Amino acid sequence: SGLVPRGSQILCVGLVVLDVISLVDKYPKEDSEIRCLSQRWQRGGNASNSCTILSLLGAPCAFMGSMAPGHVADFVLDDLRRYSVDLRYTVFQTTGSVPIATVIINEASGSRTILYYDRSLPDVSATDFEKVDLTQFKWIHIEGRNASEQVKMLQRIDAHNTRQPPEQKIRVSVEVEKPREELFQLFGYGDVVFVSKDVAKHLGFQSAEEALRGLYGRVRKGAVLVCAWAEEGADALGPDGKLLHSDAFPPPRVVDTLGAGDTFNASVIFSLSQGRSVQEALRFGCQVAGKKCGLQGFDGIV
Amino acid sequence: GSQILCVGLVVLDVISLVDKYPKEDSEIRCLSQRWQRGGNASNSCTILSLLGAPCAFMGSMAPGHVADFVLDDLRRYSVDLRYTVFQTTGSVPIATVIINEASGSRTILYYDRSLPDVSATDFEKVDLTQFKWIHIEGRNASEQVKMLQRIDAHNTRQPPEQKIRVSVEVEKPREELFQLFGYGDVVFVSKDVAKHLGFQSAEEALRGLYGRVRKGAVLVCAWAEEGADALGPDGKLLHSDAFPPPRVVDTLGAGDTFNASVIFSLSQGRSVQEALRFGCQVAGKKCGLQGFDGIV
Amino acid sequence: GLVPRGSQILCVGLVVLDVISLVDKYPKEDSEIRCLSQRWQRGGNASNSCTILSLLGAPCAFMGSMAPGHVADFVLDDLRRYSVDLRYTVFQTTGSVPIATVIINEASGSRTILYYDRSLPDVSATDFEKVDLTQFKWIHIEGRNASEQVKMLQRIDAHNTRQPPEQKIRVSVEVEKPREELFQLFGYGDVVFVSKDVAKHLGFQSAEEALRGLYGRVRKGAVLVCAWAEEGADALGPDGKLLHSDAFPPPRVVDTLGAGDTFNASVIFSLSQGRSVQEALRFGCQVAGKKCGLQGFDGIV
Amino acid sequence: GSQILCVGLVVLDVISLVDKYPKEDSEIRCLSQRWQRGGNASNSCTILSLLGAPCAFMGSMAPGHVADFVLDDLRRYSVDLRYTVFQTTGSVPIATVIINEASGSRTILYYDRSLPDVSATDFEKVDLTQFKWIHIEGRNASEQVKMLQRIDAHNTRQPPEQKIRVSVEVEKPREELFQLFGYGDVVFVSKDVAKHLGFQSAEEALRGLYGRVRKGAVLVCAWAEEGADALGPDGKLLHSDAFPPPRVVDTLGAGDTFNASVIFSLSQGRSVQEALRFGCQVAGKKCGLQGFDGIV
Repeated sequence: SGLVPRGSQILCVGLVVLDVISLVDKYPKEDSEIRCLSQRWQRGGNASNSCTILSLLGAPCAFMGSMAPGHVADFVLDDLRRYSVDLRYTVFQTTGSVPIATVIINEASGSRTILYYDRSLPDVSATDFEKVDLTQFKWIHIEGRNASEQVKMLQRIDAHNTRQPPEQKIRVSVEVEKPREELFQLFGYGDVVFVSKDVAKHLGFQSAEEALRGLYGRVRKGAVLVCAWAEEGADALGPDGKLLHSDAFPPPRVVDTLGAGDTFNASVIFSLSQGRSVQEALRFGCQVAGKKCGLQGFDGIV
Repeated sequence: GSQILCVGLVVLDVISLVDKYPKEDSEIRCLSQRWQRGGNASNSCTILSLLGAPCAFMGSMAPGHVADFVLDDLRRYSVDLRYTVFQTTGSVPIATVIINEASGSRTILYYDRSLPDVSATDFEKVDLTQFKWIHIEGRNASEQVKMLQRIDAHNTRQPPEQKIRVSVEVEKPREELFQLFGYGDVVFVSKDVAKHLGFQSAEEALRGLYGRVRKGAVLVCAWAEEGADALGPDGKLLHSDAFPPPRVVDTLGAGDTFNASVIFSLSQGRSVQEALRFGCQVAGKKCGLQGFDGIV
Repeated sequence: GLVPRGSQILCVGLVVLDVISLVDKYPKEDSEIRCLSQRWQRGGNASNSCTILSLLGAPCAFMGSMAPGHVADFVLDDLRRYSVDLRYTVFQTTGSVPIATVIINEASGSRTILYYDRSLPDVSATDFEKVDLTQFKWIHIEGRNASEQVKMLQRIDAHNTRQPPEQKIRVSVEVEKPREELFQLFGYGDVVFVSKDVAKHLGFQSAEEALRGLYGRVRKGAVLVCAWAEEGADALGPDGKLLHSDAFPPPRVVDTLGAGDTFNASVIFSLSQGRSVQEALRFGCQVAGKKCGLQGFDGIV
Repeated sequence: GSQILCVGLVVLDVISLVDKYPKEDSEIRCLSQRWQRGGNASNSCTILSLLGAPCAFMGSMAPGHVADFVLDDLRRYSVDLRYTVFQTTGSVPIATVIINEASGSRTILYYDRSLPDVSATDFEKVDLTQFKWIHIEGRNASEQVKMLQRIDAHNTRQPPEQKIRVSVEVEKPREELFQLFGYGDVVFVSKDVAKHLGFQSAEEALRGLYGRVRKGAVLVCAWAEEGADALGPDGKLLHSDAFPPPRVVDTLGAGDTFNASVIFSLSQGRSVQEALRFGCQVAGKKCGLQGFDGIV
């Protein structure tokens, strides 16, 4: 079958989530009873979905995430296997369970409304990451969660990199998606930093451009800051000071926006990993994300 | 001859408790999440059981995890499983229930999985001598009319003390159920049905629908914070006020609770007036608690 | 549709996961041998009884403890395949389904069982109290937790005091493992099965001796049955007359796992059909003999 | 260049512990039962990890539940997973192991599930600069010869102090494994292979087979309760007696424990005599313990 060659995979570190998805014909009225058009299970979590898209795009990838044995684990693991995502670095846990997101998708508009049920699964630790043999990966993408622990991980990778020739340097990306103050440290790590519109608004920014000019001072020297802003497309700012923008590329009809953000992030990583410019990565990300929005789930993108 | 039979649906309720109703396109954290056996007739068995009346659930099931959960839960409440009917296609339906803990509202996204209904032919095999009361949740009305006629015919051969009392619930607003009004000693009509039919109060609905019941029958309409009313053959409109709890936290199955409490009270020989008061009392208590257990 | 009254045979007892290794020769201690094959098969005396009953065409139900999980999904899936009624499964919040590691020697068809208990709570008398008896014409109880099973047997007897003859429930008990608490069960049921292993453990050299020596312990009117593998089986009832059937050996004996369950279930079937004790004995030997020439159970029919 | 790589099999050991060895056709109750990650190279990493030596497992796995257990366990011992090779056909082999707690004996019913082996093409991708020692469990000899030739060629460009040390285990009496004797710094031959070659002691086996090893190589043969012997280039036969525990409860993986401990000792720069003694000491200790953890 083949040993995985050095420096050949993209690693994504973060959460797996079970999405239990109900499609409805209009957004439910409070205290009413509505009939589901359909209902399905779908693997989710930001880093988990990134691997789906990377895979679909034809990038070898690996997922590192906590896991608990069980029926839900069986489903998300089996799904991860379907997309040939390398799972050697799954971290099994003896307490807690995989979280469940109950997702209401309104077919009127493609909107998605998420009721998140946390089930106490322990996060991947810095001492878990210490065990990872870095020779396997050309790019490591980290979904911000437990900051002080992830900082140690990012520090580990930077230290590896001080010992590597240019062909063997590991590119790093970070996602700051949840509006929690402890994630603010993460801006100062990584070659590419993704900040969400949600965090941007919570941090007092009115636009993507304002967010990027406002937060660029927090990134490490040389970093590219990326902020996606839904129907207003996506922007980026790198060390040259030039604000880059892509318009959104909506499909003719929006039916399912769940994981559109992850589709953007993964598409930007793919494009950059393939040696495209940041400008090109931005447009590709918005194009792939918009195509996804016209489809149920992820498969029809390729 | 001492059991109460409840014929209807069983539903898996997958319940999420939230601090406010979710805005569309937002992500909110659940305070908690639980599985709960539901369905109208199924919930009625739960309350009867808690009140101390031996009961049996008659309804369709399918093999698998969901049915195993609901069967186990039925067992925990000592609900007699003799008349469960295992179907070879379809699956137990699943209600995703959002309970807003700000108000106790329950919003239900219902996912049907094509489970066949129990038929008149299934009902023909039921041993009617086991039951003092049979309650039918309106579902497949042409078949259920045949069940009701079976009970009626049975009752023509019984002395007074051996007569099986019958209640019917019309709880979904589907016209095919109108037929069912014409059977039973007690007929329950839901506020939701009443409102869909154009009615704006319990008394308005009772006066608007009493034409449809058979001679001697009592029509009953519960109206949430407005208590419950009843109208019987003497023409006297009866009412109980509600019994709201200190805070309403969970109104899922409150109407089932009311119906079961009324059946319990009536099956025990109480007046329709006392039956309304007790249904209002128990259902109001239920609304102040998660699930059903704390009612007793 | 709805199961008619008095129509099913209920079997109360254990479900077990059998993990079966087929080997060309019985392994020598401290050696390493290659498995010819390896399979998962649902087992447990009461569980296996239902398989045979379903195969013979008798509507049946299984009541035993179950713990959610993978092993449960395997045995539950397999129970459903034979259309066994599962409404009286007693799911438990502790413990797991036991695993029996079984070595089958292809040279002889012997079965050696390494049994691993996984602390699953047993079906209790309170559990049994909830069973609506109107569904069943025959109840078979695999002896396990005897003081609780005696209450179940007492409940069935009381039920029967209120039934016309068409509605009387017939009862069998199995004493298969040589454990002291079980021997109390000899005194209940219309039909009492005692294994060759138990007989030998109590110091009896033959099916005849075991039946003479144990008959004083059964209740008035009962039939005591003791199968003796390749020597056939015996039965003894109130008339003091020992009945026998010789074994019906297969061309080659390839798998004897569940032969005893096959026997028991086929006797129950034949009796439940109104056959004589002599005929049920014969038929039990006939079906268990056939099973011994086949891997698993499906080939009996 | 500080890790030890162990190339060979992982096997799932499904272990039943009993108080007596089973009589054929009987039924016996297990004292206990457990899964243990096994296989010669896999066990080697467990021991190296416990002794304090950073190591890596190279070997085939198939995605699925069993691999998840194996990877988790490897994770727990901090064994580097980089050179695990995922196969798209076959599955991890399963060894059903009966351990008689009265003697500590282990009887193995092996179920092979057709897992493709690690190839020399896989080995070509290994970063040799990561490792100071490489241990190869003899299996697919023509492929492993190519691996050993690759290591030899790498060593021709290293100075004395950056040379990769190499061990080979010949554990099966298969004629194809004999060519592996000519490779490596340390060659392990089991008591079983030795007896099959007609040797009646470790001393006879060493004398009889030393001619098959390359110039300067050390040949080692463990003889269980009789200890272990070695022979190197000076021609001096070395021996250590066994170190039996108070009682022998579990001898599964005792050969792997010996080999790994010898490798460890030698990797730390100890004499061959000291390494023999240490391997006997650790292996002896293991045999008095269920599994591996209690050795340190």
